Amino acid sequence: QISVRGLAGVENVTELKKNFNRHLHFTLVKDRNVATPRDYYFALAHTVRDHLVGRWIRTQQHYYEKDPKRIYYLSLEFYMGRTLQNTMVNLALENACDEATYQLGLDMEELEEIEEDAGLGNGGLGRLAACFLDSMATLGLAAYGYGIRYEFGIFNQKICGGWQMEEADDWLRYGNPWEKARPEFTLPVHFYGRVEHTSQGAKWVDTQVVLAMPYDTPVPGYRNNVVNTMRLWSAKAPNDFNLGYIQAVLDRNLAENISRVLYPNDNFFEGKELRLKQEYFVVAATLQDIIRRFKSSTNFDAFPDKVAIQLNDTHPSLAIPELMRVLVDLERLDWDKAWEVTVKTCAYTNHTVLPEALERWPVHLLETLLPRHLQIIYEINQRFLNRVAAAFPGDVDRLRRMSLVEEGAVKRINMAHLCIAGSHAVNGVARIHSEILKKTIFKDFYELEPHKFQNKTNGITPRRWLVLCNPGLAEIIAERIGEEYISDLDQLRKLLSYVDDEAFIRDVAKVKQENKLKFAAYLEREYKVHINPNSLFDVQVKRIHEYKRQLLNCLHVITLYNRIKKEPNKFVVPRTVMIGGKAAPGYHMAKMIIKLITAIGDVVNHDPVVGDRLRVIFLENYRVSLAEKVIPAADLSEQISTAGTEASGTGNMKFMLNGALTIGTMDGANVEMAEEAGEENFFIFGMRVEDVDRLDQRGYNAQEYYDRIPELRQIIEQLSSGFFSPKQPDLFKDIVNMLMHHDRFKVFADYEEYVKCQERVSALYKNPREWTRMVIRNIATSGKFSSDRTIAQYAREIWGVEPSRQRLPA
Ligand SMILES: OC[C@H]1O[C@@H](n2cc(-c3ccc4ccccc4c3)nn2)[C@H](O)[C@@H](O)[C@@H]1O
Repeated sequence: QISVRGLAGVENVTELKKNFNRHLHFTLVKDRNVATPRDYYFALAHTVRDHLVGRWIRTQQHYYEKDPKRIYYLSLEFYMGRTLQNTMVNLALENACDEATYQLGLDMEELEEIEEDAGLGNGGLGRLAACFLDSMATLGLAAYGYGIRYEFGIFNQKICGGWQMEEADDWLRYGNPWEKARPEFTLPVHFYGRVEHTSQGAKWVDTQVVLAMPYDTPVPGYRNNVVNTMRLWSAKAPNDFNLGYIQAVLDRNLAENISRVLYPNDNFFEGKELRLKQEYFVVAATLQDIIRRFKSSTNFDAFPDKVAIQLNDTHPSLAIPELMRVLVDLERLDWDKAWEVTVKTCAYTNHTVLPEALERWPVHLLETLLPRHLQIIYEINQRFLNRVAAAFPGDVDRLRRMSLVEEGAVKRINMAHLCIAGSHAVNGVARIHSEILKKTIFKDFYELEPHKFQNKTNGITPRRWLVLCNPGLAEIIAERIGEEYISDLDQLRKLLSYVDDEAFIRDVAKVKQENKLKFAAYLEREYKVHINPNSLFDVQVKRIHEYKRQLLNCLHVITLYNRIKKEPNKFVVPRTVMIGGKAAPGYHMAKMIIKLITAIGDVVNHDPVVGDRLRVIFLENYRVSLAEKVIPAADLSEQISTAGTEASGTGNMKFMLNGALTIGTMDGANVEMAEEAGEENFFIFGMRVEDVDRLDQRGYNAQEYYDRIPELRQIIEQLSSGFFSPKQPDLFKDIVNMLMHHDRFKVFADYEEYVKCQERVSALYKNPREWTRMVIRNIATSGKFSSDRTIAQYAREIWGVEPSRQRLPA
């Protein structure tokens, strides 16, 4: 059908068809007479999977012979989404499979919709890990993703009476064709127990044992025949566990609960024992696997030359004292040498500056669960603080500020401090974020060891986030500049010479309209809701949080509604406002925000005077597969976090690559995006970081804004009096109270500029030609935000390895 989707050769199509029929018969034990769409999906998945295995075995063989430095990316989250189409794209199989299935009388796009998302993450941090795995394979690095195979991923979100309801994400119900269980490589993990001191050092004894069973999933590079591995650990009880009889067998569930469920919190720390167990489980099993592989190449001096461990936030921070434990207690290395190895091996990436998101574990928890690790942490702390004292003599407050141990009612360990101490590199995820780290929360550490601190601006994979989800746009780009940009996104700059090209302008606008029509149809077919495809698609999709300010968006929506009600027969640019994302189950305010959005929709969508000029839709169950649908359809991307709160954002980059314009604050990666495209081509508004600081020093008074802005006053009065909740007039009292008396994120402070900026958006949208020309300038300068660039920087500046675009033999 289209160029970028590969060749459909006679030989390939014939071979695909027969292997599809083989799997249906032998693997699924079905015939065409009883087969369902689901059976057809699985036959296709198995057929494509077969094409991976040869490459997978030969890639891993290649690494064994060449013995390169290995990269271990440790994360508690891998937000993978669907795998079928991604695999076809990276193997150049999409058109061939499309043809093969067509000839069998099947629609492949229908089959693709059957696959469950692998939802083993919450949002941005989990998705970054997934994009990173794709780029590492594409860049030919010997890289392994290590995590937990959760039985239940992020919950499925249902909306009932405007409220979020959670249901279990039973993603393994029908099986996972992409994983391979590896029970032969099962490893033991220890918990509890006590420490004994002997003449021959410390020993950790009387422990409870949980088995870690690995499951391997292939990670194909883009058309380079490289297939890397994501290894996810599953918890298993040992066979003598608790071994009246029946109860002892039933009690095995206690051990196996470790890998049962993903903690559903975005940017928020919950200090529960089960979570700590998950963190150690992944770390202990992973490190044994690493050391085993290293020994199969005595001398640990070469360890940092052959191993890099990247910590995705502090969640796997126990890798630091666990590596020390192994080197000191088991390999019998002296402390100083073990520490040198550890530091040179580990690197740490921070993803937030919000105080409530920082991991601070109660000492009493670590004392019971991991008694030896606590001892090691204390020793790390003592030695680190002796270094601080020597560098800054007499500075007693610096000592208490920098300590890994926090004093108070309950003593806690600051895991971020642990990570900085035990890593050779610490990075933030966008330039402004990395600067904030050096200037504020890690200032003391930057003063002691400035060389450790780096920036690595985030990126997204252009495979999933352009070629896969937006083939129409990928194709029109390929028509002009070729296909090489797919693995070299900087080449999109060549599109600047097409900004006054009348054919290209028409094609860019055509692709967007097609995307909007397709998405408008999706909403009717699957959710029975009517939208106008000619309206401006105004979208804010991401996890619900106060810092992300979905509430500011809400205020604008109501402002637009109130202005229409005031002057009904005045022309306004029609908008479809779409807001989606999940709230953490215990996050009350976020659940209230969802209810507000739906409540506004209930008033706005049924007002006859409004017509089809304004629609407010809550996008249910936002997840990777839904992102792939809505992002290509968007006209306006809402990136409106209070300056200084969104470390980077990655959703922003997805919208930029797919032809939406951005309205946003100068926060996270928005700053670099505007810098790349030109500020004239971005809708920037609101306080900068410096303005927020000035407001904090003076004291933020929300009443001031309420008093001086009549349009804002009206909205607050509407919310208070029960305009949006007639049956329950006080339903939104918590929201109003928060806004008026304890708003950490200064919603009112940016309201006027936001509304003004939104008017400028509507003005430009009235001129289709100039809207599209600005879009082209955005797409053309989005190259920096490829995760290929990001990973190349980690490789060269942190891991000390060279990326390669060279093919492995097929
Ligand atoms: O770096 C990738 C993205 O990471 C996002 N993020 C951060 C987190 C996060 C931070 C701290 C946590 C602490 C405990 C549990 C979960 C956590 C998640 N989840 N997502 C950040 O919010 C976003 O700015 C960034 O683009």
